[PDB]
Amino acid sequence: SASIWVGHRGTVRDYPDFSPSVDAEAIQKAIRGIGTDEKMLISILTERSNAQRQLIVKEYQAAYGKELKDDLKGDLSGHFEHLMVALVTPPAVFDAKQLKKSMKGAGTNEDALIEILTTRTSRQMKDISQAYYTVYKKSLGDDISSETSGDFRKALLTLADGRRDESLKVDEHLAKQDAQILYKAGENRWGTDEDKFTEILCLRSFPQLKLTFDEYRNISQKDIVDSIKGELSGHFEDLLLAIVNCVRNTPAFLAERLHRALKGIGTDEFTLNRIMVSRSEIDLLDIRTEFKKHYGYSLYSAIKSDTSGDYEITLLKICGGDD
Ligand SMILES: [Ca+2]
Ligand SMILES: [Ca+2]
Ligand SMILES: [Ca+2]
Ligand SMILES: [Ca+2]
Ligand SMILES: [Ca+2]
Repeated sequence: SASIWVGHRGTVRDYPDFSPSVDAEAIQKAIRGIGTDEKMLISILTERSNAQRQLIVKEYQAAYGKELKDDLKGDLSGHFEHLMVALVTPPAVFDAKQLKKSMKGAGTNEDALIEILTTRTSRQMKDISQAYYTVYKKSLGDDISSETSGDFRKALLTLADGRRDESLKVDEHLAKQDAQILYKAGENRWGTDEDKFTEILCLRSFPQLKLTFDEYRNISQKDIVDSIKGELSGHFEDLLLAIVNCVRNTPAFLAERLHRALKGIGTDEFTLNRIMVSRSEIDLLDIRTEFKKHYGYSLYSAIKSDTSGDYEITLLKICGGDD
């Protein structure tokens, strides 16, 4: 058992000298009474992996009959609070909540839905579905079904099932047939067979899709991206382009979401928090590399320019270093 939630390029790793008891006691002393030692909280939680944080949570419950997340919510405020609670939340539960949050109210955050459902693996998606049910007592699919529609809805429902092929094997025969199908379902006909785009881009493994995009280019003499932009529109178009970019370079896709979250008028702290926390033990190092390659400046400096206080320090600790 390797964590489906832990990858090879994260910025946060297991603290080797970890002691749950010592950490829980330190956290308790830090929030206990008037004031809060935010510095102590930062020092500990950003320097422990999520798995260790879960052990601290368990220990804190045992020793104080208190839920660590509730004490954090009672003492902390703002972005710093949200970030800190995010850090102590199990990964599948964090994603499930982010998903609920993106569908909550009169509006839907299509970009957040796209981001999460396209970057999570089938295994993580199965975990997220289970967590969603546990926390909401409703399936993710039911919620998606009700807050979206059209082709966008159908593609999100296919991804939420976590049925994408996980095999390591590829089928050149299959890649050619699929590339022919995509060609025939789009460019080669008036209108588009949207369902066929959804089926192939959502159920074939990433490796398989990379072959299919090569064959497609051969058949059509155009990139799959060109076809998608010409045949589709709206959120559906955005979702399929997201799938293509993730197949080719997931860290660059996420580097781009971070970039938009930090630029313009007003930082999108929720996108920032989500990406920083959820990819910290997976590929934040690669996201850093891509961000710098694409924008010319490191993620570390982007954080430093648009954020401040304890919130900034925590993000910088998660970030891990400059590039
Ligand atoms: Ca306090
Ligand atoms: Ca809504
Ligand atoms: Ca067409
Ligand atoms: Ca159609
Ligand atoms: Ca278009």
